Parts: sequence; structure tokens; C-alpha cells
Amino acid sequence: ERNEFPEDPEFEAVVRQAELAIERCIFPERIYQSGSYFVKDPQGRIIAVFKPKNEEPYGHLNPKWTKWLQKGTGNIFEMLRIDEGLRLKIYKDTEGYYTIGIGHLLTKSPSLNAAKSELDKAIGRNTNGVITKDEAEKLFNQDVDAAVRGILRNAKLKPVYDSLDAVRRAALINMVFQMGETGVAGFTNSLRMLQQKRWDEAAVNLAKSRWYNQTPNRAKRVITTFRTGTWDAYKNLGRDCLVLNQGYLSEAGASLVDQKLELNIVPRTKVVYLASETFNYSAIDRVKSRGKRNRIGLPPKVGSFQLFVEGYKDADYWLRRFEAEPLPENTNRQLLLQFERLVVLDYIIRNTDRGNDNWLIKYDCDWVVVKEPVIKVAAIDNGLAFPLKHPDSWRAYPFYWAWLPQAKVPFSQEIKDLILPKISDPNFVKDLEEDLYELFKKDPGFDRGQFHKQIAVMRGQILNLTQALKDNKSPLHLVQMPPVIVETA
Ligand SMILES: Nc1ncnc2c1ncn2[C@@H]1O[C@H](COP(=O)(O)OP(=O)(O)OP(=O)(O)O)[C@@H](O)[C@H]1O
Ligand SMILES: Nc1ncnc2c1ncn2[C@@H]1O[C@H](COP(=O)(O)OP(=O)(O)OP(=O)(O)O)[C@@H](O)[C@H]1O
Ligand SMILES: [Ca+2]
Ligand SMILES: [Ca+2]
Repeated sequence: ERNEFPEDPEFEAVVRQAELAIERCIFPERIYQSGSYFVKDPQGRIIAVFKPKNEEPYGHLNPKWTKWLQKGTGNIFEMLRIDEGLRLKIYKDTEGYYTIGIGHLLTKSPSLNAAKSELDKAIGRNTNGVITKDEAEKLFNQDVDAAVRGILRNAKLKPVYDSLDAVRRAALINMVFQMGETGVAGFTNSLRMLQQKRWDEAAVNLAKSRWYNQTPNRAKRVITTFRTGTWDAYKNLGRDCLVLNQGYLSEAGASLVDQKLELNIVPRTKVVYLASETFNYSAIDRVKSRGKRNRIGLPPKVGSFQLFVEGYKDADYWLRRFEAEPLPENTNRQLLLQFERLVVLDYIIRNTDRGNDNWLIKYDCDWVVVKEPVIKVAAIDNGLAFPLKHPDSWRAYPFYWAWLPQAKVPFSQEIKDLILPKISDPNFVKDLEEDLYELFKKDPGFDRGQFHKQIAVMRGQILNLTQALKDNKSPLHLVQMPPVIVETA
């Protein structure tokens, strides 16, 4: 609640100006180019980027999913479209029964002619197994009504149904849609627990059936729907190596890793609580804000707070110009030294999303002070890192800078002198795991099981990076090393 950071007085000062700006009604404006805002000072100057947890792509208050929110059982349509898909020609389901459109069962007969007959009757014309999308939607609407009708007609199903919330009702409709009224009623045990609100208890013994066994992926989506009562199971059906809704922790974790490695390319990021009318709040929070305690106001949202850096442009922008009109050797070397730090950071944390759009470059054209560098790099948008595992398809989530010509240059001695003494030291790696733990555990949805996997991947990255640095490998040869995890038994 209290954004205090004795370790970092400049950062705490920047946060204070953000709080003061909000009080004077200079609110952070939405970046929108979804859950990110340009935090400003009282003078209107942008001072940081803020990304609240509940507004992330998986966030419950994500403005992108709010449409889904109000509809609610009305989402059974889109829910079933995701589970059933669309096919304009007759096909066999998992049970081997003829089907068409959006999961519309035609018959249990092995005869394709009997199926075509049932189809012609349903559509009202000679289709020969082929229908249009509109015809599929019509049948789909009918099948949905029939599923609801079967529910409300049944004596065993109705009691469980009206006692359920809007979201959990769609889950029951889903089962009735797939198995029918008679079949779903056969789940006497699971139906009772659902009635008594015993969500976890029910989600367990629901997996104890041919339904789960026959179609596990579908069952898992529907069961978790019964468990959590949200639409999370249908938010991102591709497969994900990243944990659910912890992007802010990834943004902060990236800064933590960078600082301990002394990389200094990630603008300082930390977990910060902010309240702002410009943010997306629930209706219940909006109404209560105008109560009298001075008003109660809006609850401060938790999220990642990252300091804004000035003078930078897209890495794509600068790499573009450099490719055309190459930098002088001395400047290009400075650029390469920065690139190496970016490579080390992304590999250790395993950033899945680091295109030339996710890092910035600042190009500016006998003593006790070091002469200032002409070029500098900033690693931004580090919300999609610290994966639970290596991606099933590296092509889907690759290190994009690996395809850059800079990635072919061998690791300099300077980057070796900086990193090797740290990661090769098991005491350093242990403390790093500890710091990440204290940061990650703060999250309510924190899973100790997930964390051990995140660390196993990181330790696997450190293993390859250590040897790659010793062998003077380039970043490209580094990524080409077979990904591995160091798991504890
Ligand atoms: N620390 C920073 N300093 C300066 N500019 C920044 C910083 N972070 C982000 N920006 C600017 O804000 C833009 C968007 O930020 P970011 O990518 O983090 O937002 P996002 O919500 O993740 O959006 P996207 O969908 O593009 O990833 C960047 O293109 C960059 O121009
Ligand atoms: N841009 C990248 N991002 C992440 N990993 C990469 C990248 N490029 C190469 N690799 C890793 O290096 C290994 C060898 O890459 P290579 O260019 O030989 O592809 P490949 O072996 O032809 O394709 P496949 O990985 O399907 O065997 C891959 O298994 C991959 O894990
Ligand atoms: Ca981005
Ligand atoms: Ca992003």
C-alpha cells in the first residue's frame, strides 16, 4: 500500500510525484499503441510507464475482456464455438458419430446416408452433407435452446442450475450440449457438490468419467470454468509457457535481474500501487469511491512502475539507419557492448517477446571521470519473461535479436569479466533465486510449484550462458545451444 523504497530514494521520489500529480487531477493517460499508462508529474511531463496487474491481457479488469463480462451465461455461444468449431461438411466426432456445423450430432448410425437424411430433414433440402455457415448458425441456436430446455425440464439438473451463477450455468449448458439431458444427469455426485458450492471438490471427481477421458482438453476447460467461475480457460487456448497474470512481476523481475547483474539497460522497475480515475475500475468500486469516509476514493491498483527514459527511439529505427550509413568503429563497438548486455539479460530470464520494437536505442549525433558513451540501450516491455518452461515451438517464441547481424559477433572479454564472476558463483545464483522469490511470492496467485519450474529454466539458461561465455561464443551460437533445465529432484 505504501510505495516506500529506502533502497532507492530517486525511484521513491518519482513515485511521490506521480501520487501528487494524481491528487491534482493530472492522471496517467492510456498509452494504447492495452493495460498500460503514461504516468505524468504535476507539470504534465511523462515520468513512467504503469501496467496494473488486473489490466493485463489475462487481467480480470482488462478492457478487452469486459464485453465478455456483462453478457454472463450469454457467452455459451462463443464458448461452444471455441470447443466445437465450424465444419460445413459431415464428419465424425471423437465418439465416431456423424456431425456437422457447430458440433451438431446428426445420428449414432454408422450409415453416412442416414446422417445425410437427418441433415436434409434438419435443413429442409438436399444438401448431400454440405451446408452453409448461416445454416450451421441456425442449427447451433436450436441446439443451444434444446440444451437449456433439457436442463430446466430435468428434476436433477434444474436445482443445480438456478443455484449456479451466470458463468457456471454456461458450463452446465456446455455439458448438456455435448452429452444431452440424460447423460449430464448421470453425474449425481458432481451435481450435488456444485449445488453446495463445493467447487474444488466437484472439479476433482468430474475428471472421474469417460467424458474427461474421452475428451480431456474440453473437459479441463469446462471443469476449471466450474472451479474458478471465470472465463480464463477460454482466454488463450495457444499453449503458454508463462504463468497466469504475473506480467507486472516479470517487468519488475527483469529490473531486479538487471540490477544484480549490473547490466543497467532496464529502466528501474518495481511493484507500485497507484489509484487513478483514468484506470479501469469495477462498477462497485466506482460507486463506492464517492462515499464519505473526504471521499473514500478508488482502491490503489498494484502493478509494474517503470521509469520513463528520454531521447530514445526504436531499435528498429536506429539499426535501420546504421545499416544504411554504418557507425564509426568506436561507436559501433559501444553499440555492440550494449547489445551483449541485452543478450545476457533476455537469455537468463528467457524473454519470449523481444523484437526490435521492445528495446530502445539512444544515439547522440588525464581526469577522474569516465568519458560519456555516445550510444546507449534501454530494455523495455519485459512482461513476457520468466517462463514455466522452454517453448514447445521456439519459432513461435524465439530470441528475435538472434537473427540480427550483431548476434554473430563473439562475446567480448568485457561482458565475460562482468557476468562470469557472478553466475559461475553458486552463492550469487542462490541469492538471485531468493530475491526473485520475495518479489514473486507477494502475488496472491503465487504457486510454489510454478516458481520451482521458473527457476529450473533460469538455472538451465545460466548453465548454457556460463559455458558460452567461457568458449567465447557469439549470441547466435548461444541460442543454438540445446535449451535445458536444472530441476531439483
Ligand atoms: N521506459 C520507457 N521509456 C521511454 N519510453 C518507453 C518506455 N517504455 C515504453 N516506452 C514507449 O512506450 C511504448 C509502449 O510501451 P510498451 O510496449 O511497454 O507497452 P505495451 O502496453 O506493452 O504495448 P505493446 O503492445 O506495444 O507491447 C514503446 O513503444 C515505447 O515507445
Ligand atoms: N532465434 C532463435 N531463438 C531461439 N532459439 C533458436 C533461434 N535460432 C536457433 N535456435 C535454437 O538452435 C537450434 C538449432 O537451430 P537451427 O538454425 O539449426 O534450426 P533447425 O535445427 O534447422 O530447426 P529445428 O530447431 O526445428 O531442428 C534450435 O533447436 C533452436 O532451439
Ligand atoms: Ca511492446
Ligand atoms: Ca508488451
